[PDB]
Amino acid sequence: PPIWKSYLYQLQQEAPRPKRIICPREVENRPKYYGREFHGIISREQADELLGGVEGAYILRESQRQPGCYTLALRFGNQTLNYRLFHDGKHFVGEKRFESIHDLVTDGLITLYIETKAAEYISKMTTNPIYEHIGYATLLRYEKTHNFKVHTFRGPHWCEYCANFMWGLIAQGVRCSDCGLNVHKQCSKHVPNDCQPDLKRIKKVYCCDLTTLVKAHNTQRPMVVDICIREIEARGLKSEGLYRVSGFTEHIEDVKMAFDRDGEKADISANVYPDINIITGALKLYFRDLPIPVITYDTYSKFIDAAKISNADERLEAVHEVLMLLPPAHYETLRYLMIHLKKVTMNEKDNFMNAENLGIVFGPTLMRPPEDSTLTTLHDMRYQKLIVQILIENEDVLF
Ligand SMILES: [Zn+2]
Ligand SMILES: [Zn+2]
Repeated sequence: PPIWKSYLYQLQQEAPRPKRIICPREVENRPKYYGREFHGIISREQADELLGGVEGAYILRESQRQPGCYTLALRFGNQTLNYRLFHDGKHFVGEKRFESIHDLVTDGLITLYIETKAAEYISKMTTNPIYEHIGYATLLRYEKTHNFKVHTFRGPHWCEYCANFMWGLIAQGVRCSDCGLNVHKQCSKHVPNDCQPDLKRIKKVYCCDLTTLVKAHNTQRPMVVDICIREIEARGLKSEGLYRVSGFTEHIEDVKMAFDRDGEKADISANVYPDINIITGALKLYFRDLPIPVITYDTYSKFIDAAKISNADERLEAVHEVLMLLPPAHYETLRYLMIHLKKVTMNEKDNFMNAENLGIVFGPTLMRPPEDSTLTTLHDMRYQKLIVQILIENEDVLF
């Protein structure tokens, strides 16, 4: 399993979206400022009709009794929910939310779908934590309080504590202002003081969503994946057992830790780290540390239902089909690491590594099962290695 659990993330994607601004016959009712989703004053019995079934549809209304009292009513399958609705210079239901409508319903619905399914899980996140050994709070080189602050993450982010997904559209969790940490609102309570405010000058590259890293650094492909390969190709392209042999684990850590600031885009060479299996390791590491797999989860399933054709003519075309359903960042990263990788195949006369060969060492890391249905999951691990091998083989045909 990966340090970064995917249950929540997995959920949010399943979560229902504001299935209806469900506007009125343009009645333009007078008492009302912001909205066209406002059906003025009406009865619960009449409102419900407007929504009806459509889990996710929402509407706004005023109290037939007490004036100036508006309330939001969105459907959540099981039934219909009325929430109230204020405006502190910006729309907002309960929670110290404060948004800009829809964002509300959206996030609200998310908070609903998740909390409903496995709220128990969301509670035990505190138990058996993981913050202890995650990074730089273990490596790198007394008491102090955390000046935590609510923060809206732009890009999937995970709690450096319960190492779980921070769901929500803008809710998110908190990011200490001094040490740069980022965790769940709750978890903030359970996270020990410690904190090293100069450990913020870091800016981790290893471990944040692929697409996000790329977009933020302006580069299509993770600058690590780039540099790494550069070297591996410069040096040991003909070293034996490339990517199969492991390097000093504790030396790979040193590399990663190097990409994370300390050099970031300006890391390091051939000497300093002579056993290239380190680098080959670090690179493997990088793919291992992604919160979302290069092959994604939403694709994992479909990528398997391809390595099952047996008729190599359709396999390839199948693979391509789904290879296309991949998010830009992922795709591009895969593409690249399926050359300055598959060029390794053009060398098994010196490194003993080939498609089928590498397809092993990578399958397991460039792919991951959604989980929570573990049974045939083991009867699939095979195909993973296949897929990879296949991609390395027919490299210049797919991209
Ligand atoms: Zn957490
Ligand atoms: Zn701090």
